[PDB]
Amino acid sequence: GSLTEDGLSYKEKFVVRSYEVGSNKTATVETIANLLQEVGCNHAQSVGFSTDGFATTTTMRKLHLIWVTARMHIEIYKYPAWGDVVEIETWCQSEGRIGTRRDWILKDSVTGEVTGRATSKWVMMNQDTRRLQKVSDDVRDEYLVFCPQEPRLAFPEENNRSLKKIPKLEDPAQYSMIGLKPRRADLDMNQHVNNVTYIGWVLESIPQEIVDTHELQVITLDYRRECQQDDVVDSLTTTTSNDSQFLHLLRLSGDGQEINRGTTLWRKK
Amino acid sequence: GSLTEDGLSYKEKFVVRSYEVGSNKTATVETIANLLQEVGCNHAQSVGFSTDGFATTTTMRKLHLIWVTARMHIEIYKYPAWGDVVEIETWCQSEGRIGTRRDWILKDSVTGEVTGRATSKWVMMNQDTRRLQKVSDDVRDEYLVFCPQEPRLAFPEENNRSLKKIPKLEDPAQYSMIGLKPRRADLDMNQHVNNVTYIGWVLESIPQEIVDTHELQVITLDYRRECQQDDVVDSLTTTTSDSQFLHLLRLSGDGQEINRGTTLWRKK
Ligand SMILES: Cc1cc2nc[nH]c2cc1C
Ligand SMILES: Cc1cc2nc[nH]c2cc1C
Ligand SMILES: Cc1cc2nc[nH]c2cc1C
Ligand SMILES: Cc1cc2nc[nH]c2cc1C
Repeated sequence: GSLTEDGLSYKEKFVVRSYEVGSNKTATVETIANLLQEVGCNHAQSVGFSTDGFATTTTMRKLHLIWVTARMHIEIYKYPAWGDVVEIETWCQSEGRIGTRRDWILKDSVTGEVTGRATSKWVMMNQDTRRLQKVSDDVRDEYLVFCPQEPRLAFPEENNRSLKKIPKLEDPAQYSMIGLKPRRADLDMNQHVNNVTYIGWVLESIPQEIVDTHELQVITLDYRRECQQDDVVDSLTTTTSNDSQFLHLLRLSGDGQEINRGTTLWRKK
Repeated sequence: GSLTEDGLSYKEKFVVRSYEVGSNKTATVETIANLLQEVGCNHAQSVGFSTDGFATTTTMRKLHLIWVTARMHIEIYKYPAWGDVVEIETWCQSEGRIGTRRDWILKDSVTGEVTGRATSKWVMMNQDTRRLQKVSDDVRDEYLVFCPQEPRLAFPEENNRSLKKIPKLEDPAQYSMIGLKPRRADLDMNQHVNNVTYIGWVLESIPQEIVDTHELQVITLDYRRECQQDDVVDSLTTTTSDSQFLHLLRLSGDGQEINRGTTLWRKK
């Protein structure tokens, strides 16, 4: 991988592995999500930020501040097949004092066609107290020189799926998968549950018939609270709808504390 | 990746990814195991066998026969760090009618030093009845031209760790992790639980203090029965001692054994 000519974005190629594909012999959305975080990590390494998933500056480290994902939105047109080369371009943009946005474009290396796109909203949080705060000028200015000055959006559409408010699923859910627990492979280098694990937990409650007859086209996931290594999660899904649409909710098995909410859109195969 | 000059082994390089490392900032043994199966799959693709994890011939496909892992033995001296390039060489060898063996050597691309090694025993099974049928001459002859004729072993030492019989853990276990279930990411393209998932389930019952103060050096795992998508597993561990542990994976309900293994850990 490498930064592009203008140094304002980063590109990297990946060959899809045998264990990275599902029943369709194409990459799963969880493999895609892991590749997005990987290209994001290499972009931060290439410009001098931390490479632990938080992409911090020395000033942020002194204040015990980190970047945390608030929303992840992914839209896939064609999942790359086993052995195919996928090229991913990523860039960041400040959204004022609210937070920052990281965008991605996925392309088929051979045809040059756009096969997918993603966007993510990130907020600054103190690592210890878990309290959010609006981005300071001192921190904001350190990042501006690595972002495009003019707006560059993976999702430019006037009223697009990445900015819709997600409602809260009401009991009883139509479908559920109960008692989901992370194992050591779900933890990152910082011993926190990997963001991609929550995507897998959301999809655990989609019925098998949908997985067999449809392809996942869009997923939007909000991150409200973190699942600890010793927490147990319940995954809830209800149909909201040719195309099928679902409302999702992840909550702690015990008290019902919300950790995530999302929506998925599936198209008939 | 590519077959070597003599066409009797396959080599491939990998750059260790950020999500592939643990708290030591080096590749986990599960990332290593996935890279071993990946290089194994590319070796079969390069010579015309199936690329679904079973490495079958057209004759085996007509008879509904597949290769299944009976034993996996891995020894790591240095886990590759995030961003490092690891090179893996793999080869196969027939062990008569019993089955076949796949071996691997892991090297640091920059120093050329051997950082790990692995060996695995595979048996032929009818995919429908689950009955082991032992290798026929017709099938054996199809594979021989892709293997070295002289013995080439990743573990040559006479009577080494890869060939020791593993005993059955007796209740009560010293440690346990109960109610482990596979999710869709643990399934392969054939909707079967990936062999690497069982390695993770075995390690789930190692106490946190051991993980914090020791490094995993050796793991030997026997595969007796597979966990179905709707099965629930219990992971049991007892100290047998460096630290050494005896392991057992069994179905949560009736206690049917699916795997047994041993691990050896060295102080950091
Ligand atoms: C878990 C899961 C992952 C996927 N990746 C692409 N389509 C998918 C469908 C499901 C159900
Ligand atoms: C956190 C962050 C990391 C980055 N890496 C490259 N541009 C970036 C911009 C931001 C805001
Ligand atoms: C799960 C696990 C995976 C590892 N990989 C290397 N050391 C390890 C230790 C544990 C506990
Ligand atoms: C199954 C099998 C697959 C192989 N791929 C390359 N050599 C091989 C030898 C065997 C036995």
